[PDB]
Amino acid sequence: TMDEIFAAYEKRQAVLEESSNPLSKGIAWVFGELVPLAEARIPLMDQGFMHSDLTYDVPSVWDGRFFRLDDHIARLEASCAKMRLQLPLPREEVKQILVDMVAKSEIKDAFVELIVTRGLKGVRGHTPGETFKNHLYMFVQPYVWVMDPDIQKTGGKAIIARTVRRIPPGSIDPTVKNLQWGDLTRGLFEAADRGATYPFLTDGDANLTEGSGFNVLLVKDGVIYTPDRGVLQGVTRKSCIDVAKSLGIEVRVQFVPIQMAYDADEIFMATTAGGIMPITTLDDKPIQSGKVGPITKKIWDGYWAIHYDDAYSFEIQY
Amino acid sequence: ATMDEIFAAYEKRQAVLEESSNPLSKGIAWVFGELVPLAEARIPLMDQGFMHSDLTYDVPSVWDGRFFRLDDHIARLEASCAKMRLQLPLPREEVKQILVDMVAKSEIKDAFVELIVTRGLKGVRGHTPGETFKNHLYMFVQPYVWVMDPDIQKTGGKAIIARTVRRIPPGSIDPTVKNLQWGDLTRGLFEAADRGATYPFLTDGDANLTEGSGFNVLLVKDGVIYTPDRGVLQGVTRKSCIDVAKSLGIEVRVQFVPIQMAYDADEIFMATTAGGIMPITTLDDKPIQSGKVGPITKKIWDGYWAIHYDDAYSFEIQYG
Ligand SMILES: *Cc1c(COP(=O)(O)O)cnc(C)c1O
Ligand SMILES: *Cc1c(COP(=O)(O)O)cnc(C)c1O
Repeated sequence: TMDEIFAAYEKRQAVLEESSNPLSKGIAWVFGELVPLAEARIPLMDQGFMHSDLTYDVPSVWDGRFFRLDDHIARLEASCAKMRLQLPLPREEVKQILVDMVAKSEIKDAFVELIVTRGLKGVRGHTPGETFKNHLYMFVQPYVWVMDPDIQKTGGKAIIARTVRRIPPGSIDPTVKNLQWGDLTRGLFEAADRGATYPFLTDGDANLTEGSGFNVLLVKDGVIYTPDRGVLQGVTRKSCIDVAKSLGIEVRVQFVPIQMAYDADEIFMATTAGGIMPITTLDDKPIQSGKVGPITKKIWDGYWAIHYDDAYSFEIQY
Repeated sequence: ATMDEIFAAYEKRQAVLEESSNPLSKGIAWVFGELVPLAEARIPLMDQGFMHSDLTYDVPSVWDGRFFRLDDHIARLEASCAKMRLQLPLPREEVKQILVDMVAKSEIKDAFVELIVTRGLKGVRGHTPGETFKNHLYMFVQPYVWVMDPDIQKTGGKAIIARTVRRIPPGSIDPTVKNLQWGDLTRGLFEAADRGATYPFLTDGDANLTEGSGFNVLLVKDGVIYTPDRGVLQGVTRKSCIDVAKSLGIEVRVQFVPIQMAYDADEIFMATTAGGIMPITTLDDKPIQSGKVGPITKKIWDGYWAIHYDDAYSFEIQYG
């Protein structure tokens, strides 16, 4: 369970922390060249920095196993299509370069990110009939924890953000994974100001959405609820629905009034970085007993169980 | 002053620049204390200004070798940094000193200048709330950018009231904080291109006018200028319009502008540093009034480029 998975990770991290490979700290792919992540440089005029005109996606590899890589690359392709972007490399070649980068980095628990930007020329002065010269950036990095393992044992502190709302879909489509974190960064600052660690943003219409890079799932009377609109369709949320269906628990991706967060039995977040992240304190008050809930634990175990299932992952050779 | 005169003098200076041997005449950038040609300027990939676009920016201008309202732009950059808990990593006068030096080295007489202040290498997510960040500074000067080409400014451009996208509300991102998160604006540009236009006008989502893809919108109706107050960036060119209009006896109202006023307006013109005053003569595939640039637009156009040579609004750059 939690102790077993975390213990094995801390052993793997000890091996990585005393490695001599300079790429063990990170590796990046820029225009066909592999460089240490610290030595990664992009053009200043790239429209992915100029106007954040890009999409991105983050797969993960745990214990040397890429977790649901097909799903993330498929979502990256869908996001590119929605923003009139093209994946600059074939999907299978992108997969192969990712395994090669991870293999050279020797990292077994890694944070992997792919970024597809508009290029050096913007959309303002664009002659119709031409397409854009989109750019591709990729890098591998040690596994990032939105919630540390020790905190996952006891649950974290969350607030319902009052000073900031989620960017509506009519402005930016949340189903397109974007790096425009204006509202999310504001939510993080508010959470820090209010003695918490995780912000939950409202839909602006008294509905729940998501937080600073994670989906929110409520548990109430044996049924799981998660917001449908205004949110990114997370892969970890997709894994939660898969695990729950195998456990006989049904998840309802529907409109969630914000009051349900205060009346819920359990609350937990989901993202590729932290994984399953239970929340035990809401608005400086414990959820129920102040401890991680039962349904949260079953989903936690199932999520990390399918990390070793060949149907959801494949092994990397070092 | 005179539209033909100003454009003629500009194109003459541009002819000198286009056949120059200086490799920096195409652009020069300041990255971590180093001066480099604009084309080969590189930033760290892990910079949180690229990772999560957690930054601010601002654009001063240099016309005919004169920095235009640099103090106003630098003050707005500091105010934007303060609002999102950022600090200008260098003293205000040193930032001014390098900017004049960069323009002088580039030999560019009509320049687009941009300053970018990013969060740094460490993000805000996993950061101890008690420590401060080592913010980064990037700046570069580039040949003057035209959101509207001079030939088109004589006759005006085509604008649409965006139907597929709304402006990001202030409750999500404060528009007074000049940001590069152009999700809605890029969507507006795509819609304008799809609808046979060049400039999108975005609504606030509440049947009110706001702004466009990097420019303020100003309507003139029955001799009075109207411009949206909330949901927009307080542009320096818009502030210059208010100064010029006040000097011309024209009344400007920074108030809430219902979208209906754009269809009932006598003249429409946009404002941004990258281009100056940009009249709009066709809105939603329909002529505005006479199909030509209006009188009030021309009076404001002349006054805007007039104060570009006024010592109260500008200062001269000593070249080599
Ligand atoms: C990608 C993303 C998610 C979902 O993360 P998965 O690991 O894909 O479940 C949630 N919120 C934001 C802002 C995201 O960008
Ligand atoms: C830069 C910008 C403007 C124009 O500001 P000036 O100081 O007038 O150039 C207007 N709206 C937005 C959104 C901008 O980014």
